[PDB]
Amino acid sequence: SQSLYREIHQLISFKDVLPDKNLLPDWSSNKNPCTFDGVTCRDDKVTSIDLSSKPLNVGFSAVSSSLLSLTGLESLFLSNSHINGSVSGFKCSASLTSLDLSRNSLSGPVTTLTSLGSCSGLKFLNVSSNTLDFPGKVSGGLKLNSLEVLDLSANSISGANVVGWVLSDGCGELKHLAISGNKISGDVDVSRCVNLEFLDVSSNNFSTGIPFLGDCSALQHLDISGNKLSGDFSRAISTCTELKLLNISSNQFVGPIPPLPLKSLQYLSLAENKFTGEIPDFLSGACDTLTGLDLSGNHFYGAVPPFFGSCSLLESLALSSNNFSGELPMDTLLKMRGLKVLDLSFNEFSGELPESLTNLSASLLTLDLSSNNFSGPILPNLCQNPKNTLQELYLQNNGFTGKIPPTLSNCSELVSLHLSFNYLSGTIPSSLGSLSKLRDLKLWLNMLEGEIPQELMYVKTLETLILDFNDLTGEIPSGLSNCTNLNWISLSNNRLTGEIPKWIGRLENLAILKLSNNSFSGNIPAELGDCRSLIWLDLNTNLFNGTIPAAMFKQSGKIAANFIAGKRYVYIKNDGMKKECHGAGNLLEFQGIRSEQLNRLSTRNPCNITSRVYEGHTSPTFDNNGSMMFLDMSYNMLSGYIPKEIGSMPYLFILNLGHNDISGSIPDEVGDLRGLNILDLSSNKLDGRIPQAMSALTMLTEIDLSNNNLSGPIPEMGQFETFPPAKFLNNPGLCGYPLPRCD
Ligand SMILES: *[C@@H]1O[C@H](CO)[C@@H](O[C@@H]2O[C@H](CO)[C@@H](O[C@@H]3O[C@H](CO)[C@@H](O)[C@H](O[C@H]4O[C@H](CO)[C@@H](O)[C@H](O)[C@@H]4O)[C@@H]3O)[C@H](O)[C@H]2NC(C)=O)[C@H](O)[C@H]1NC(C)=O
Ligand SMILES: *[C@@H]1O[C@H](CO)[C@@H](O[C@@H]2O[C@H](CO)[C@@H](O[C@@H]3O[C@H](CO)[C@@H](O)[C@H](O[C@H]4O[C@H](CO)[C@@H](O)[C@H](O)[C@@H]4O)[C@@H]3O)[C@H](O)[C@H]2NC(C)=O)[C@H](O)[C@H]1NC(C)=O
Ligand SMILES: *[C@@H]1O[C@H](CO)[C@@H](O[C@@H]2O[C@H](CO)[C@@H](O[C@@H]3O[C@H](CO)[C@@H](O)[C@H](O[C@H]4O[C@H](CO)[C@@H](O)[C@H](O)[C@@H]4O)[C@@H]3O)[C@H](O)[C@H]2NC(C)=O)[C@H](O)[C@H]1NC(C)=O
Ligand SMILES: CC(C)[C@H](C)[C@@H](O)[C@H](O)[C@@H](C)[C@H]1CC[C@H]2[C@@H]3COC(=O)[C@H]4C[C@H](O)[C@H](O)C[C@]4(C)[C@H]3CC[C@]12C
Ligand SMILES: *[C@@H]1O[C@H](CO)[C@@H](O)[C@H](O)[C@H]1NC(C)=O
Ligand SMILES: *[C@@H]1O[C@H](CO)[C@@H](O)[C@H](O)[C@H]1NC(C)=O
Ligand SMILES: *[C@@H]1O[C@H](CO)[C@@H](O)[C@H](O)[C@H]1NC(C)=O
Ligand SMILES: *[C@@H]1O[C@H](CO)[C@@H](O)[C@H](O)[C@H]1NC(C)=O
Repeated sequence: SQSLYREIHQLISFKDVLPDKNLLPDWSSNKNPCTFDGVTCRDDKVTSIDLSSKPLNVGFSAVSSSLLSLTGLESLFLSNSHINGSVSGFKCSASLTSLDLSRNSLSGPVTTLTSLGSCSGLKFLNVSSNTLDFPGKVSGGLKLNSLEVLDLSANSISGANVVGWVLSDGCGELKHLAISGNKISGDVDVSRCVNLEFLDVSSNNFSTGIPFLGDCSALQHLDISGNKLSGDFSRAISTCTELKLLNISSNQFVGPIPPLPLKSLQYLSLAENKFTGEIPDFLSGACDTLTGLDLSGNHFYGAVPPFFGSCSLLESLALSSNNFSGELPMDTLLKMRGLKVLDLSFNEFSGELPESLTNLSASLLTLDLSSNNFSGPILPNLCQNPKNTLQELYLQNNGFTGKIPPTLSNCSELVSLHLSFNYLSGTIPSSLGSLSKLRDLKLWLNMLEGEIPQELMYVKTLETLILDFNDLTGEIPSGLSNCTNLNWISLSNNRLTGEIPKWIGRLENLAILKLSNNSFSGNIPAELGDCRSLIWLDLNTNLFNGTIPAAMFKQSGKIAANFIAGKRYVYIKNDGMKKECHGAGNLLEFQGIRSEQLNRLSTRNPCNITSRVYEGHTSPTFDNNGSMMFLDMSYNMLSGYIPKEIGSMPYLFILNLGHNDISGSIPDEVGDLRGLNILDLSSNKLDGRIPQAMSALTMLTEIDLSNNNLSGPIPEMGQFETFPPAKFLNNPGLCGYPLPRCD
């Protein structure tokens, strides 16, 4: 057959235009393509090709001429294959059914896809996650009316009535339409698409009309979430009898929960809206089929109605961030056999934990009661039932008292324990080290005393250890060296003593290290510069002495921070008003806690919290090849001179070496820190002239060189003219504006 001779030559030609050789090493001439990797054959004839997740790095023109023209080819999967360029006219095999070009660098107007109409048998098309757009006026049509499945999601499409453009030539055969994650706005009319089952217009710019669904005869999945929609969606979906999933979350809908089609409903999300009232009784109509419910981020109140006990298929119930009050409805919750996730966080649920809660320790994967008015002791009988399935236990930001039950070790599947922000006293039970799967241990802001258990070394999966603001004494356990997956360690505000161990450098995943307000002594380890992930170091208010090692900045430029991202935090800026407040600012973990309860720190901290709070999710300014972003060693007994290597950290935002015994002169390399915002070298024995090179710093919003032996003229260029005289005071030999003219 000529087609067989043609098949092999086209495949090999495609291999040869690949910039990277050896990418398809088993592809070779004078061999049967059915033996090639990525190829699928039926009766010794290629029917499908899959080169997904291979960095092909070639233009679409290569694909179209070599691959899409192959006789008998039924499907082609090139997802995440690093293909760029634009789609354009080409001869397409009439047998081609599915084409996946998702997650690539395809560019140009979305009108380029119309040329795929040369594929007569095309039915499935995935061009999601590319850079396709819609320049200027929207006119004409996509003109692919034979498609059953189309995914234009996560592109750069921006325009009004782009959906109408897609459906202009007809949607009679269309079963699945996803256009999510764009900037499309205007009207959505799928009433002519009588076989439509899946519709996702989420994360767009729709601010006016709700999609018109017509008879809505075949619709099962409807996602309009992540828009600016308001109005009466109830009436719009009222005719949809086959509806299974309804996601209207993150919109501007108001009022009480309206009527919904419940008979086939599996998933329902009303989350992140302006809905009010209490959970109506009529929702019991979904209890036969309802798998998941999310009412979070609204103004709902009252108590969880009793009818929920009839929903035995409900796997997930999220009522977080509302005004639900009363005690824990253990009556209804025990009637739900299939519930694996309970989230009542950020509510006003009050009272002590009922003893029947222990029954859900063998059922629930996630129990989140964080930020509530719960009081009394933590149930010691928690996880009494054998084979406990509990993974996440969030009890933070409550009125819990007493001791941490050592019995919590009986929950062996626990990956996250958050007991922070409570009135818990006693010590940390050493049995917690017996948790082989534990990743996050957060107990901060409690009255916990004693020492940090040495037995924690038996947790090789440990990632975050947050013990801030307790009465913890003793030294850092030598066994923590065995936890190599540690990224976030914060032991600040305790009475901890000893030194930073030399094995600290052996933690290659360590990103944040905060030891402030302790009695830590000794010298700063040179092995701190063996940490490849460290971007945040806060050692302020300790007994550290000796000279700053130059080697600690050795990884500068090599730093890689990845796993640290995505974690919720508060950063409380230091108000320079009060002398009792130390450090540049307080970085603290803040998952599942209200900023409104930050006043609980008032008794434990001298700093004023008023208008100095920054809240977000950890977001490094780089991925690989970065540097330390934060460095604070202020209020210590550090001596010697600042090493010139200090200026090797271009991503450093803040540098506070204030209140030390550091001598010498400010190195000229400080002027190479081009990302620097704050620079506090005040209250030291620094002498000499301020290096003119510091005039190159364009990002400084704050500086303090006061209380030093600095002399000579202040640099006249740069940002020095911006800063007030107060920042240079108590420097006898220092002159020039903002100070008086030199003599
Ligand atoms: C068009 O292409 C896009 C891009 O691929 C595609 O979106 C992606 O769909 C896949 C599913 O095929 C998603 O991947 C899943 O992610 C969830 C978590 O959200 C995982 O739990 C899933 O794991 C399953 O699959 C794995 C192997 O694939 C198994 O190892 C595992 O045990 C589970 O069985 C699954 O990986 C992905 O998140 C999205 N988004 C992306 C990739 O950006 C879209 O679906 C395509 N359109 C159509 C109509 O198919
Ligand atoms: C019900 O609907 C809600 C709301 O839509 C939904 O929660 C959302 O899930 C989506 C996942 O599909 C989230 O989308 C991502 O969010 C992250 C976090 O910020 C972003 O970084 C992501 O950005 C990428 O994707 C964009 C395209 O969407 C790209 O333009 C961008 O460059 C990135 O590649 C992405 O937006 C979304 O954040 C949440 N929203 C909320 C409020 O939780 C929920 O999953 C739905 N539930 C069901 C069962 O369908
Ligand atoms: C390092 O950690 C130690 C130990 O936590 C810490 O010492 C604490 O400092 C706070 C900050 O002031 C002290 O809090 C005080 O406690 C007394 C009770 O003895 C309160 O009466 C005080 O209340 C004042 O503030 C209230 C509102 O904020 C007012 O209503 C009231 O009238 C007072 O003005 C005050 O809060 C705490 O007592 C000490 N504890 C100990 C054991 O020393 C230290 O500050 C930390 N160091 C650094 C640099 O952070
Ligand atoms: C990488 C993470 C651990 C880190 C928290 C990161 O997520 C977060 O964005 C950090 C970089 C933020 C949190 C607080 C921010 C600072 C907030 O408070 C600071 O005083 C302001 C003051 C001034 O505005 C400076 O221009 C920025 C500056 C100095 C910000 C520098 C960057 C931050 C320090
Ligand atoms: C496609 O990617 C290659 C590889 O970098 C590049 O040389 C080429 O210019 C790109 N084409 C377009 C149209 O951007
Ligand atoms: C959303 O739509 C409005 C109205 O057409 C428009 O003014 C606005 O620019 C759009 N937003 C984006 C991000 O394109
Ligand atoms: C939340 O509910 C409680 C219950 O009594 C009520 O006192 C409080 O005012 C409610 N919150 C708001 C903002 O109305
Ligand atoms: C630092 O303090 C320790 C005692 O805590 C002392 O032995 C050591 O000599 C000091 N370092 C310097 C450089 O003086």
